[PDB]
Amino acid sequence: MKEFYLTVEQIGDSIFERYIDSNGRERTREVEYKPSLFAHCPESQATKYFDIYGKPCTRKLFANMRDASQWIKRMEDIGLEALGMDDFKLAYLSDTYNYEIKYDHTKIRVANFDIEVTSPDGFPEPSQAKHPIDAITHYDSIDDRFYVFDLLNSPYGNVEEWSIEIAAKLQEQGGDEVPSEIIDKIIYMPFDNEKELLMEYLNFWQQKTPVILTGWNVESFAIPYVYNRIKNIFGESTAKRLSPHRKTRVKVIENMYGSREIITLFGISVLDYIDLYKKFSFTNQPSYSLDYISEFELNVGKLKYDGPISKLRESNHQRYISYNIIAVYRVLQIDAKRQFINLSLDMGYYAKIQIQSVFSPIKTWDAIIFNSLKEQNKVIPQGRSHPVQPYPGAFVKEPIPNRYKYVMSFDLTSAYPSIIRQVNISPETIAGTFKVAPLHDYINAVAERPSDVYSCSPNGMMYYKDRDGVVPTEITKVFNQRKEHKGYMLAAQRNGEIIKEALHNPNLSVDEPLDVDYRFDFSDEIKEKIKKLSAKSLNEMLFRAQRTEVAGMTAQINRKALINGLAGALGNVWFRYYDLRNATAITTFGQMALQWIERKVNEYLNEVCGTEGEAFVLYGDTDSIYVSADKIIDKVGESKFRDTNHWVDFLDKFARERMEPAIDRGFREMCEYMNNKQHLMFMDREAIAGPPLGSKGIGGFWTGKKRYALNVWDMEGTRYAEPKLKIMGLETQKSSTPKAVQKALKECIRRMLQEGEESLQEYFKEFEKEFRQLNYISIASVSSANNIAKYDVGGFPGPKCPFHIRGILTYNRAIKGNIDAPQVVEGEKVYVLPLREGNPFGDKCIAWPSGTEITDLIKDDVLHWMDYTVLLEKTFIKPLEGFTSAAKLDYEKKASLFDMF
DNA sequence: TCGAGTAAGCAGTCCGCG
DNA sequence: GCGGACTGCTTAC
Ligand SMILES: O=c1ccn([C@H]2C[C@H](O)[C@@H](COP(=O)(O)CP(=O)(O)OP(=O)(O)O)O2)c(=O)[nH]1
Ligand SMILES: [Mg+2]
Ligand SMILES: [Mg+2]
Ligand SMILES: [Mg+2]
Ligand SMILES: [Mg+2]
Ligand SMILES: [Mg+2]
Repeated sequence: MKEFYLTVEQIGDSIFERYIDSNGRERTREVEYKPSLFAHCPESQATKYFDIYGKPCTRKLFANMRDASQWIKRMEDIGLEALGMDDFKLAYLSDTYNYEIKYDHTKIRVANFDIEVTSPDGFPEPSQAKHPIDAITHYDSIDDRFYVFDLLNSPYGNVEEWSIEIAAKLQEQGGDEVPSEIIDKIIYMPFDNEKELLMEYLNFWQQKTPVILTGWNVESFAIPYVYNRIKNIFGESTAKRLSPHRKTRVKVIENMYGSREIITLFGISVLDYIDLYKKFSFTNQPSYSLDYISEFELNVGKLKYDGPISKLRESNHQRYISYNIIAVYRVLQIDAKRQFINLSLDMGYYAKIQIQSVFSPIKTWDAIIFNSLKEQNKVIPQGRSHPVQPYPGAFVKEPIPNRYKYVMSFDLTSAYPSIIRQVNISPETIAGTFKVAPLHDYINAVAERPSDVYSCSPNGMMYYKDRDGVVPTEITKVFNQRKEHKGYMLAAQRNGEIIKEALHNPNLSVDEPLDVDYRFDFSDEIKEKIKKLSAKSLNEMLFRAQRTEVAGMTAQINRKALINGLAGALGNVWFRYYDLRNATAITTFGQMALQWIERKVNEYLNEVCGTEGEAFVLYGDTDSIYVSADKIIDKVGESKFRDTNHWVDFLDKFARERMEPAIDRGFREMCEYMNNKQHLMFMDREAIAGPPLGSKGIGGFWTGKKRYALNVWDMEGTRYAEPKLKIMGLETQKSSTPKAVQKALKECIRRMLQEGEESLQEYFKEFEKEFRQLNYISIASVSSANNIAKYDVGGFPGPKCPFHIRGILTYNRAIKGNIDAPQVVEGEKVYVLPLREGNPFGDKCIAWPSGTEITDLIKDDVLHWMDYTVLLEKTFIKPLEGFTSAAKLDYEKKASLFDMF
């Protein structure tokens, strides 16, 4: 096989690299890498190296990496640009792996671990590590085994060995229900003291050194805990055995208000799964505890135990160890579904970076562009300092608040990367400027044509047309990867709907799910077999289709996030290619494009309908338009349609055959107007929305910008078995809204859009009557909690104290002097409840850590003093009032002259 | 919340508004 | 009571 790196580090004048060799074996080497950097030279000086602008450069070969760094400093002292890749390990990878890396994941050691630490005096601080580590479960991907290190003797209790037989048993048998598929994969090691446990763990770590290290909060908790505990017990040199090069650094992570410490293990790539999840999942969760996330992702029940975790080991060591094992497996189960590790490896190897650098689009793109330029013997510019400056972004159209019955939407494929490619926006393609007219003049095509030579953006910028910039070239490559994976995702989605249809009429038989590839549209043969399958088999197929869809989503959305990150990176001062001319060229062209196509679609629809000056486009945001199709529907008349699917087909056909050619003609004219390199403004039909045929549903509504709901029947080629609500921005979509309230508001919306006013009034009346029975957690608001100290004046709210911070302070007084009570963590999330006047807590609300039951110290007092009235008005009624007045509807029945009967 | 960007919505505090 | 100035939080894109 072709070789590939595992990890790379610079340590002084040496590169330390772990890698897989041509025979598929892991090796390590130390290389005295001689880096090169560059300086501009005279024209007369013969060279093959040129900066991105075509100015000649001489290569400076250094005796070592420290000489190279020192040279960069002196060039600053002199006042001269020092060109080239200043991160030497990135240049090393480029030289050493001068080809597209093809990696084999089966050779990469991926370690997933979790530790347990009993603590009677509060949260065990990883920087202190004053309490014994009493359990470690460490899954190794190469062995496919869970290694369990169990501490039997501790100052906090001596315990008996853990029993695998009881672990496997049902909870209804007094067992722990450790999943049977991992039982044979557990290698259990009890220890009589902590020192033996830790020395054996380090010997194990030496034999099976992680390349990729993950788990849940491993970077902020487990890794610093283990390191500092070992350091405390044995000293530094032993703790540094966690690094294969025996080098570690304490790293300070600084935020807006405060800072924390982590431990960098040189030669390991730590990818904390909580952080992978936050970056790649595109959710915002009320809580990030593993139980919460696991439940959300897998629909697995919460790990039940009695008492606090701090007394769990001594009261039920059996369950304690089982739950530590299950904790490790849950992260693996999430990964099987989300595939964020696979993603990270793909992106990391593509860019040629340390895999942990995937968290940084700036680092990722710097590497990609460096490698691309290096191939043409071009030399990257030095990074420079820039003051942060605000700059303009997208246009969002102000919608008229209303119900909207029939709606069709259109959206530009990868808007910003497409603009980059079309305009040829790049650091080295800047050709000059032209005199700018007001944006509205370009939108209405009355402004003077910017250029007859160069490709233009309405911000005043001009770009070369003879050759693609490096930014268009490289953004294109990742876009095509994105496009491929989106294809698989959509095919999996469409296949899902086929399965859902067949489920309505399943066969009464015993059989098996079909062996198929859900990334491709089902053949007719497959479709026929599907109609003859059982519910059991169909549901299993649905699950597999949906997993395939998720695999596709992960791959596509995060490649889109990567290319969109490059457009944003041009407006970040730390990016090597920061330039506000280029960032604003993108965003200003986007504004023009949207408003241009708005005018074109309006002009076209007025023409087909025979009207004049009427607004068909009701809304748009960044790169989308929402088109009212009432008039298109009315032109044939609702009476002509057999069923809902009939008018959906008609609208689908009208968009593809009439509107999209008009849209394409409109954008081609704009392309020529701007003299752009390549026409790439492609505005695919997204949604077809309206009420069920013959119903009293309203179809959709807007309340304002970025706030709307639609009853969708078809989403870019996916025809739904059951209509799907597309709700954007409304309270049903905010993590701050109580769970039960999200659900109730969504049903209210479903009824509005599908069934009409009376149905909505029926549901509201019922919800208002029963809601006080709802579980307190389901009706608690959620908020992030920053700057708790700032608003704390002697345990009481200071001036301008936010409502949720007020709640935390109320909580803090109520649990004061309890080092056992759960503490609210600065920067994390809390549940929030209003409290009735005259409550014993002495304030109008209380807050407690999100994802958890409130401590039994105060629970039933909270339940007794909950202000359901305020809770209802604030979270449910006020938002519902917003929805209904926008939609010109009433949630409560108005009195009629009929009432006199 | 270490980690590409801007636009913009709503909750809440403080305080004017004769 | 509402709304503007403001902070805080969250979402759409
Ligand atoms: O996090 C973001 C989201 C969007 N955009 C900018 C850049 C985006 O290009 C633009 C529009 O965003 P969408 O329409 O939502 C996604 P796109 O158009 O890229 O790709 P498809 O529509 O799925 O094909 O807004 C960003 O700069 N950052
Ligand atoms: Mg645990
Ligand atoms: Mg788009
Ligand atoms: Mg699309
Ligand atoms: Mg069937
Ligand atoms: Mg969009």
